[PDB]
Amino acid sequence: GTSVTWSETFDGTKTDFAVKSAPTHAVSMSQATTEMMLQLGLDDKMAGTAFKEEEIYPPLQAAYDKVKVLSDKWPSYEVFMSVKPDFATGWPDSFSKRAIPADKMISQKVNIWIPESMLSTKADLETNFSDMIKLGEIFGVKPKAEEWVADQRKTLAAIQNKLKDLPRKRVFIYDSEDGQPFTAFEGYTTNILKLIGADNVMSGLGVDKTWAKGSWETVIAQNPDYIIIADYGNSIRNDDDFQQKIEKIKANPQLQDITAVKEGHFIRVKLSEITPGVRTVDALKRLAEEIHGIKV
Ligand code: NA
Ligand code: NA
Repeated sequence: GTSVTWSETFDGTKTDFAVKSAPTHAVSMSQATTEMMLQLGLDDKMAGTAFKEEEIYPPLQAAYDKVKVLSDKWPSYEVFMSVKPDFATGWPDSFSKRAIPADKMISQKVNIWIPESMLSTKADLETNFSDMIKLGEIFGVKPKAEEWVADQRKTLAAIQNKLKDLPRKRVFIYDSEDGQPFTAFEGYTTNILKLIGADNVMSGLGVDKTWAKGSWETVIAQNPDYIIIADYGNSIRNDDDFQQKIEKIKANPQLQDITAVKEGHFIRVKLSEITPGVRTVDALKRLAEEIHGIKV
């Protein structure tokens, strides 16, 4: 009988939103929110998706195939409006002037919701769980979301039980480089890796950002045990991007005495696995096995 309510702020303008029934023409502007919605079984309520970045999480591919793709990137306002949307979600940039400004959508009575896990450097795995619950509440499927969170917690506990009394490891996340490495500092990626005893060496350095350029000097000083490398390839059956980045690191004389480099501790991830979405605990299972040598 009560409304599900929330607020968002765009360009200093705060808007209050409410729904009393599930949206029926929802548009997802980002792959991460697309996966969140598909995980909750919401394809029938979806009028469109946008900006696919990598292969859809395989359990969700068949549901993904049921939803109209509006654009390979972000759709124009006209294409967006053409599906009569009533709800939109995505990363914050989806609602900026680089895409479709939120105020234009709000003019047309579209409700906009953004996962809290995507809003600040405070975000952690619990924030992602809460976001899934909230998304569930908005769409009248709270029990489905609670069932998913419950399963994630059970699996996470199984991983952590295997890790009890194993030494923690220091890690460096290598997204890419352009002279300097681009890496993760604070927020979601750092916080979820801490759950499996993997401590981001770029965290705790006073840089309040999710991602930014770092200095190799800093990485060398921190001497990580493992280097986790984001693979930006098309197929999971192809780790060419991963291997090229390994070779780029190996070929850099400045990095040759870093522990991870000497020991060949290179670990492959997709960005979708270490940023908010539905893949986190599944990815943490694999990473825990690779970093700590356990089987869970
Ligand atoms: Na509110
Ligand atoms: Na990023």
